Amino acid sequence: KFPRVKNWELGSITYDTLCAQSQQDGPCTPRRCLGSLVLPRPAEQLLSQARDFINQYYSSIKRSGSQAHEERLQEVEAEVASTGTYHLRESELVFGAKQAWRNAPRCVGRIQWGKLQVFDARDCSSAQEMFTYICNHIKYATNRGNLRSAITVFPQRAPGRGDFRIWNSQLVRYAGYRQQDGSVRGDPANVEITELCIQHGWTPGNGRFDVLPLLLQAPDEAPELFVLPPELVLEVPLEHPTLEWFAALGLRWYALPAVSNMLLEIGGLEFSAAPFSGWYMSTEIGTRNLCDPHRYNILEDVAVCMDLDTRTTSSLWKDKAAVEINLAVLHSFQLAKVTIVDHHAATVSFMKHLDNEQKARGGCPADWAWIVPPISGSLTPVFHQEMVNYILSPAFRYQPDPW
Amino acid sequence: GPKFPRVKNWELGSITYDTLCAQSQQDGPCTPRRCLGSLVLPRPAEQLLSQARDFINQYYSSIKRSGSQAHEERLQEVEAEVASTGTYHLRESELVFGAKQAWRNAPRCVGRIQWGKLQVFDARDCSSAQEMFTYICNHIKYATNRGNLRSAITVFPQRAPGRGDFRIWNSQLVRYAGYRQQDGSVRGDPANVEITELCIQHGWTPGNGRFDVLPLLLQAPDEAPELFVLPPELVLEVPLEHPTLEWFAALGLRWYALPAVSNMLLEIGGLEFSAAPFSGWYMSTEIGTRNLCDPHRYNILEDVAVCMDLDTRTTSSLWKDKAAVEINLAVLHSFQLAKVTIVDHHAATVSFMKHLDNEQKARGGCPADWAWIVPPISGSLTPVFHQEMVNYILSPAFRYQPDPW
Ligand code: HEM
Ligand code: HEM
Ligand SMILES: CCN(CCc1ccc(NC(=N)c2cccs2)cc1)Cc1cccc(NC(=N)c2cccs2)c1
Ligand SMILES: CCN(CCc1ccc(NC(=N)c2cccs2)cc1)Cc1cccc(NC(=N)c2cccs2)c1
Ligand SMILES: C[C@H](O)[C@H](O)[C@H]1CNc2nc(N)[nH]c(=O)c2N1
Ligand SMILES: C[C@H](O)[C@H](O)[C@H]1CNc2nc(N)[nH]c(=O)c2N1
Ligand SMILES: [Zn+2]
Repeated sequence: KFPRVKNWELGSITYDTLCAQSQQDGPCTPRRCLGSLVLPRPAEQLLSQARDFINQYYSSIKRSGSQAHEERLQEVEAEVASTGTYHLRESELVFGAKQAWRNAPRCVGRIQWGKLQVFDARDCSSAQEMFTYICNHIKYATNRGNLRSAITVFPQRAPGRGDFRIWNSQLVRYAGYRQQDGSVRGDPANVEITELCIQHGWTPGNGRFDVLPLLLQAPDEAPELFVLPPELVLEVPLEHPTLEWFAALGLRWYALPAVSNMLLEIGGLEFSAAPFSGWYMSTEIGTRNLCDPHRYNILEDVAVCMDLDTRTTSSLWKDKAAVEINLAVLHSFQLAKVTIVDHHAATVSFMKHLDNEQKARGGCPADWAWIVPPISGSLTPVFHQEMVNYILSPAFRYQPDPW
Repeated sequence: GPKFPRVKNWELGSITYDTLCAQSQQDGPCTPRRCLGSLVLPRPAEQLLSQARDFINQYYSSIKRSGSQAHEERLQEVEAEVASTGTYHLRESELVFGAKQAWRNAPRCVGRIQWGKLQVFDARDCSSAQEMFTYICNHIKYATNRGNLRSAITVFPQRAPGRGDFRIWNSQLVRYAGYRQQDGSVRGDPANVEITELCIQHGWTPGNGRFDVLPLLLQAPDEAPELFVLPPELVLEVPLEHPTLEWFAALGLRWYALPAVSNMLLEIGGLEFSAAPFSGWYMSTEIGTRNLCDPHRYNILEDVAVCMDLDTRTTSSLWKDKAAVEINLAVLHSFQLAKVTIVDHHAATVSFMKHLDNEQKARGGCPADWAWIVPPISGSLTPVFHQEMVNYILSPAFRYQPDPW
C-alpha cells in the first residue's frame, strides 16, 4: 500500500508511489522498525539490474523504445552472456552518478542533484594514476572557495581481482594520535586511518589539525602513501563575529567535504572507488565534528570562555555554546569566501526538492533522522515533514574497510 | 551471532541485542520495502482470550508465580468469565501492574525512568459525567501537589458490549483556547481551535485572551458530553520570565504546570479503557520549543528575536536558534523559581539512557521511537541522538483512538 505522507506544519498530504520501484529490502519488518540504525546487518540477476538501468537512461533522454534503446539492450545482453559483466558508456555513467545522488535518502542537499561534474577515471591502472585524478578533482571542486560538486569514478569491481580503493574515509581528514593513556590528540574519528598511514611509512605530526596523506590501492597491491600538496587543501581559520577570544581557540576546518569510502552502484555494476564532493552544511562542522563527545568535543572549553555555569544542565550552557560555535563556522566561511550552507537554508531547499520530486517521480526517499539537523530540529521545516525511506538504484552504498 | 536486532551506541561504541522485540504480537507500519518510522499516525471471544491469557501470564511473572496454582486458577477464572459474558474484569492489582506496564511500553515517552512510580486511581465505579469531573479534580489536586508534581493515572470504566464509552473530549485536562479571528489568524493556541469551537457549540461562553483555560467536555455512556469549568485555583500556571533579559516578563507569556493527556486509550489484556487520563511533569522543550515556537503553535520566535535585536532577515544569523535557547532557558528558570517540577532535555535524555540500561538487563530491550525521544532543539548535544533504537508495539499499551465526534 502506498504511504500517505503528511506535513504537520501545513496540514498537506501526498502519497508516495515511487516506493513501488524499490527492488531492495531495507532493515525494517512489520514486527520492528530499525530506521535509526546507521549500518545494515549470477547472470540473470545482473542482467535485470542492467536492463532496468538502460531503461531508466533512455527514458531520461526521452528516447524509450528507439533503435538506439533496443540496440543498447542487445549490446548489454551480448556482453553479459559472453563475459558475465558489461561496461557503461560515459553518458550512462554520468546519468547514473547523478541518479545515485538523487536517490540518497540521507542527503539534505539533493536540490543540487542535477549539477554534478562527473570525472571518468575508469582508464586508471595504478595508485599513482588515482593520485593524479584525485588532485585534479580537489583542484576542480575547490575552485578557490567557490565550491563545485564533483565525482571521480575509478574502474569498476571485476570478478577475478581485488578492488580499486581509497583507504581514507574522506580525501581531507585530520590525524588522530592515540596517547599511551587512551586519550586522543586531533580527530578521534581518524585514529585507525592515522595509525595505518604511519605503519605504511608516513612521518606523523603532532598537532590537532594535521592533514592526512592518502592511502590509495590498485587491485591486489599494498596501498601506497601520497601526501597532498598543502596548496590543494583549502582551510578556514575559525573566528566569531563578536567574541574576540574565539579565534584564540586555534580552531580550523577544511573547505572540501569529499567522501571516498562509499560504493557507487549503477545497473548492477559497482564502483568501489568513486569519491564525491559538494560543500558543507554548517552544522556538520559546528555541531557534530567540533561538539560530538567522541569527536573534537570543544563544548566545555567554549562554555568556560563564555563564562557559562557549567555545573548544571539547566543553564543550557551546552546549547548556548553550540550556537556560538555554529555561528563562528558560518561567519568564518563567509569571511574566507568559501561556500557553505546553514541548516535553515539547507532544509528550506530540501522542502522544495521534495515538492519537485513529488511532481517528477511521485515521491522522494528520505531518512528523517539524517535530514533533520543536529541542533534546532523543530525550528527547521523538515522536522514537521513525514518521510518514507527506501532504497532505489543507482545507489551510494556502504562497503567494508579494505584492511 | 545473535538472531536479534543489533543495537549500537555510536558515542560509546557499545553493542546490545534486543530480544524483547520477540514478545511483540502486533505489526508496526514498516516493511522490508519501506520504512515508515517517521509517520506520526501510520494507518471476538478467542481473540480476547489470548490477549487476556498473555496479560495474566505477564502479571504472574511480575510477581514470580508463573505456573503456580494461583496463576492457573486466575486463567480459568478469566476464560469462565469470557465464556459466559463475552468479557472479563481486572483485579485491582492487575490494573495497577498493567497501567505501569503500558507506560513502560510507550516507545515515544522519554520519561520512562519513572515508570515504576505511578499512582493508579481506580475509577471503574464511575457512573456519570458529574462523577468523572470529581475524579478528574481529585486527580489534578493530587498530581499538582502545589508544584511538587506526582505521576498519576485515573482509570474509568472499560469499553462494554453495545454500551457507549466513557470519553474525555479534550486532548489534555489543561488546554488554552484557540479563537479563529476574522482575518483568519488564531488568538490563543491554534492546536485547540476545534475543541474550543466544540466547547462553544456545547454552551461555553468563550473568553478572548491568549491563555484562556478550556472547560472539560466529559461524556458518560450513551449521553451527550457535559461541560465542566475547572476551578481556577486548581489549575497551577507559571508566568514566564528570563533570568537576565528583563523585558521577557513584559511579554506576558505563561504555561500550565500539569501535562495530563486525556484522549488516549489504555489497552490491557484486550480490555479497552477509553477514558484513562494520565499526567507526569513537563520536559522543558515541550513548552519552550514546540508549544511556544512551532510555527503552527504560539509561533513567538520572531517576536523574541526582535526583542533580542537579532538579524531576522537572514537565516545565517542563527536568530531562530538563539531566540529558542533563551525561550527554553526562560521556561526552566521560571518553573524553578515557581518551584514547579520540570526537567530539562539534557537531564531527561541522560536519565532515559539509564532507563535503556535498566531495561536491557530486566527484559532484554526497550521499544523506542528515536524521532520522538531525541529533543527538538540540540539533538546531538544529548546522548540519545547517538543511540540506535528498535521501535515495536508491546501490550499493555497507550494507543491513539478516533475523536468521539
Ligand atoms: C552540494 C552540496 C551538498 C550538501 C550541502 C550536502 C549535504 C549533506 C549532508 C549534511 C549529509 C549528511 C552528512 C553527515 O551527517 O555526515 C549528506 C549525506 C550524503 N550526501 Fe550530500 N550534500 C551535498 C552534495 C552531495 C553530493 C554531490 C553527493 C554525491 C554526488 C551527495 C551524496 C550524499 C550521500 C551519499 C550522503 C549519505 C552519506 C552516508 O550515508 O553516510 N551529496 N549530504
Ligand atoms: C514523569 C514525567 C514524564 C516526562 C518528563 C515525560 C516525557 C514525555 C515526553 C516529552 C513525551 C513526548 C510528548 C510530545 O512530544 O508531545 C512523552 C510521551 C508520552 N509519555 Fe511521557 N513523560 C513522563 C511521564 C509519563 C507518564 C506518567 C505516562 C503515562 C502513565 C507517560 C506516557 C507517555 C505516552 C503514552 C506518550 C506518547 C504520546 C503520543 O504518542 O502522542 N509519560 N513523555
Ligand atoms: C560514509 C561516512 N559517513 C559520513 C559521510 C559524509 C557524507 C556527506 C558529508 N558532507 C557533505 N556535505 C558532503 C560530502 C560529499 C558531498 S557533500 C560528510 C560525510 C558517516 C558514516 C555513516 C555510516 C557508517 C559510518 N561508520 C563509522 N562511523 C565507523 C567508525 C568505525 C567503524 S565504522 C560512518
Ligand atoms: C496524543 C497527543 N500527543 C501528545 C501527547 C503528550 C504526551 C506527553 C506530554 N508531555 C508530558 N510530559 C506528559 C503528559 C502526561 C504524562 S507526561 C504532552 C503531550 C501528540 C499527538 C500524537 C499523534 C497525533 C496527534 N494528533 C494530532 N495532532 C491531530 C490529528 C488530526 C488533526 S490534529 C497528536
Ligand atoms: C543512532 C542515530 O541513527 C545516529 O546517531 C544518526 C542520527 N542522525 C544523523 N544524521 C546525520 N545527518 N548524520 C549522522 O551521522 C547521524 N547519526
Ligand atoms: C514528522 C515527524 O514525525 C513529527 O514532526 C514528529 C517528530 N518528533 C516528535 N517528537 C516528539 N517528542 N513529539 C512530536 O510531536 C514529534 N513530532
Ligand atoms: Zn522502519
